Amino acid sequence: KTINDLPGISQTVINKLIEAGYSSLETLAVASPQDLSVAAGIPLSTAQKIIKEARDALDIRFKTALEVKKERMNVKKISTGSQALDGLLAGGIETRTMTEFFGEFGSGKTQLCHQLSVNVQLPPEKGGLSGKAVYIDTEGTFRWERIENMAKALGLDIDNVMNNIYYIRAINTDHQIAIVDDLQELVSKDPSIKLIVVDSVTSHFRAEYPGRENLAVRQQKLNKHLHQLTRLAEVYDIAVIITNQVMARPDMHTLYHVPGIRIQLKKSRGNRRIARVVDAPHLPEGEVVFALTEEGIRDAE
Amino acid sequence: IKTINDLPGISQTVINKLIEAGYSSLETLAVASPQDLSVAAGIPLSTAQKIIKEARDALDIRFKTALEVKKERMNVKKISTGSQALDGLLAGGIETRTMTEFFGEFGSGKTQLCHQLSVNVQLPPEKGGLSGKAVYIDTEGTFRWERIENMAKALGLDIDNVMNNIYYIRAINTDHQIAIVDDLQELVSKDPSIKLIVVDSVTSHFRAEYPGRENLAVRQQKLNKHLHQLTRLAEVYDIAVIITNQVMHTLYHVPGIRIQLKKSRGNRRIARVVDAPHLPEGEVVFALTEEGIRDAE
Repeated sequence: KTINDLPGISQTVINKLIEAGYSSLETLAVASPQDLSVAAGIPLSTAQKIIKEARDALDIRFKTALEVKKERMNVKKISTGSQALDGLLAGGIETRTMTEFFGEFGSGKTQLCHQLSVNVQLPPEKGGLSGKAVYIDTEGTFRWERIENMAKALGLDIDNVMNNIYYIRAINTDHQIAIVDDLQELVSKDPSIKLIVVDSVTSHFRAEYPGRENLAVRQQKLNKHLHQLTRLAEVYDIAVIITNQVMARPDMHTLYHVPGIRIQLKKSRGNRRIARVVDAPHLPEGEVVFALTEEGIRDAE
Repeated sequence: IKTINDLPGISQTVINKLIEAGYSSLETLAVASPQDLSVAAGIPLSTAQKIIKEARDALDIRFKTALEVKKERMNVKKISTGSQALDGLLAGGIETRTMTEFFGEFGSGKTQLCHQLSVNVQLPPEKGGLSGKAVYIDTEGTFRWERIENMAKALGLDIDNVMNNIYYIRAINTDHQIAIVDDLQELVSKDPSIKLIVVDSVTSHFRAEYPGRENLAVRQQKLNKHLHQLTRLAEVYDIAVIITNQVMHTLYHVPGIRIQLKKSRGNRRIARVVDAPHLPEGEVVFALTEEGIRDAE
């Protein structure tokens, strides 16, 4: 994974490679040595080396049909709505794990949450888990209308869909924490819930513990909260999603992160959005494209 | 030659009067009565008898001996589609050493075809196969292990054996698709049993990552490079390569054979030869049953 982990590679060129738009290995693997040597200012011989080393690094494993079928019955995921995105996520949002989508405002984190709170209700055959979703609204982002249109586009009972989503406003950090604490009860008292969504987790934490003077305690507290969510997910076999708003994490000191899977979302040509894996145990790196339509999260074009 | 536009000594004004009359295909004109064509299209009777002679020759009807054909059948092995009709259109079935494309609207039956072929390949020459394995590169998550199963049962095969004879892989985008094909050479070498490679929805990612007419150029350049790659493997390791595309003074096409698929009344589907060296123009009809690809009736 990652370019930083390439064998026999100086740490000076690794910069001239990210400073040239080559962030992922798949990008290097299929790139031309001649074109990489110019766009990055690297010795032609060094180019054919970084690409030879990048080409091996690719985890191309051809699994049998049979084996993959065993893997499908051994796991169940909630489909995002965009075939592209689903593939990046090896199938969809997995239960038992916490998934984070972080990105600038309008990168599509909010759309995605609503989309998942509905798709989750669909039967396995149609991409869901015939389950309920709990939507913890941190900064008043829930839109009953988005739920509606997404609902229609699937020809579902608007009213039924909405009734399958538990809603709650967490006004502050303490409340957020206590709400997720109470989450255990509700999930025990109603085993149908299979998706918890916490939109803008970090938010109150950033407001109640601002700046670099608190960062220590903020994360100390933030992380504790997320450990919590994780455990819940793992223990009651339910999918947990968190969205975190940022403005640009170095790309276009190594910090610590709790979240199992971490996908970054970027804005593109108006209607389009790019999704890229940044942290994930079994997911392979590489970004893909999708879009925001009225039907909800779909693939582009 | 295919398409009416390729007819020799034919004006371009009538070519419109013919298509405006309903004569779009050549076999339809070949079997047409010059009198009725003359009226239906408002074309000189002399000119009607001419276009139908041209069209009927365009068909390329060769009468080989029974002996000569038998020789030609041992000189080549093909994977059968399941539908006698289609096989017939394909001169016997899917040929190795060649890339075949099936394109058409969604549900036109390109997906079912790919699954059908990934199973028929494992069959022994006597039963239509080549006793080989298949590699299914899934572009948009279309693989259904369920379809492979029923297709499997209907043949009285070992579901779990068949499935174990199909390598699967998910190509989440262009770069991955490309890379997966680059490594394809190793795998075929590493395992000479593999005789079928199927790439469902090739064009797909390319149309996503390089959208519109603004990229078309780079799309085809990359697309052709990709495909030039697939061909070589087919040719070099003596194996069939199938690709499906989803559609609804240059134009740069690589694919050897290009069969178009169309949706008909419910269960029925039509397949028409669009591009092909040795294959004769003409469409045929088949059907998507639960057993898999079969003939309609």
